[PDB]
Amino acid sequence: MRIGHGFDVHAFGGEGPIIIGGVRIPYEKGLLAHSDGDVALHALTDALLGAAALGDIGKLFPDTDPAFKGADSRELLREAWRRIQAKGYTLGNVDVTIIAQAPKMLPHIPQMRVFIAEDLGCHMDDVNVKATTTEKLGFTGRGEGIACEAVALLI
Amino acid sequence: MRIGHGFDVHAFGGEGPIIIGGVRIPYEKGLLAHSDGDVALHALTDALLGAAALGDIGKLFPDTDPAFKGADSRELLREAWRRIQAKGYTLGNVDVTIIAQAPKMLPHIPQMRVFIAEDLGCHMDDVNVKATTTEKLGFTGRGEGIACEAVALLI
Amino acid sequence: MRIGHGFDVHAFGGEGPIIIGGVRIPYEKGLLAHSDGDVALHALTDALLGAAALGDIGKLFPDTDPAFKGADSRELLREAWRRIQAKGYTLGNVDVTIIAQAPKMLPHIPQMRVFIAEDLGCHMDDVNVKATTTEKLGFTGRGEGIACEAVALLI
Ligand SMILES: [Zn+2]
Ligand SMILES: [Zn+2]
Ligand SMILES: [Zn+2]
Repeated sequence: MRIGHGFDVHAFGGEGPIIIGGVRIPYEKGLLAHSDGDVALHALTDALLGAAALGDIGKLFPDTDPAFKGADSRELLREAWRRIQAKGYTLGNVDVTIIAQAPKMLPHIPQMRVFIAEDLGCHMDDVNVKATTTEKLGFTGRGEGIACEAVALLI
Repeated sequence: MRIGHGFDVHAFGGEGPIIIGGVRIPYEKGLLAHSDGDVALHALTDALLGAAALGDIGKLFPDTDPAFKGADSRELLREAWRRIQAKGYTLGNVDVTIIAQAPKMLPHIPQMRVFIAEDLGCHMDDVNVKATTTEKLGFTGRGEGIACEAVALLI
Repeated sequence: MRIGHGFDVHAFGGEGPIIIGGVRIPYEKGLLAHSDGDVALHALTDALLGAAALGDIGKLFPDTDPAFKGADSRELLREAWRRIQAKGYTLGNVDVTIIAQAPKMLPHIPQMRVFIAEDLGCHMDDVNVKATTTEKLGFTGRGEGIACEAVALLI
């Protein structure tokens, strides 16, 4: 069994909605990024790559490479997962923590769990996503961006 | 074995002391929250709920529900744990990281470990709590609030 | 199997280079600290101590103790590891996440993995280090300091 950890942040910018955990969540502003800026999945991705000792998403899919511009993060999640399984690993379970003052993630978590579980080909019970606020404190507290953390256990 | 991760932040406000890890720590200002605002235990709670795939504390005990106003977080910790065990899980071990510029957590960690170990009905050796500063950097660095992180492994 | 988590931050100050993961990385400014201020290794250290239920680096090697002034963090990593093994633990694997806007950590990760793997006496495949930016957001985003997170699994 191997443990992995990921972390990611993206600044707000442009018009909404945002894409978090694969779900299109309506919001005033959107998120600035080379890909779709899905903070939730980038963190999950790194956590998986991390546990598999495959590095990180920024080594696998560079900002530099314009092929990744506008990239659907689920697409990136599946590839990393493809490569992870190839190295011989299987999913133990994953946990994700979105840190944002707004929008409300809560109602969207189930659909997120559906997308992720599909993408990893695991049962939803092996996928958990949760959310928290920094109580107005911080760049997140000030609504300047959204951060996310994730842990994974591969077998 | 399942892995979980939690994270929480609370802003300073009012008069002290604060309650971190169940311990009443003397401080100038206190912590703003719907419950007792015990950052340490909320993070631990989510980490456990997370590993058990039971969501998060904000789904289990809403800000909205006035029954939780002033709630003793150990009380919330025990319930989540009750439900977690009901799902068939047992404690592997937990690790908590308090991130605060002040007050000094260090002297209080043992008592915190005593409360948590009791609450989870595990041996203290399965419970670890530590502390760190952001070296004046950040909302925590500026003494605007206290954040905490936690990881848990259920069996 | 036990899980551990660590976290650390250090402010920029003085002239560079910085020392992250044991590697001397060239940078304009350096990092302020009592030891060499190697954020990466302090976080890794706490993660290991954490999983072993041995507390944290600030309890083991105090700021107060002037013997630790200028301390090479690898030296601290090895001791904590010494004590950790003495308690009967062996390395499962570790994952580290450096959070910095600059300098570029990426090219240095391999050497970091070499130092850490040596220090823990494990194969490099059991050691993973990755890096991320807060996209200009935060004290890290503003280039005020560098933070790092880490998870470890002991057996
Ligand atoms: Zn990202
Ligand atoms: Zn809280
Ligand atoms: Zn440090």
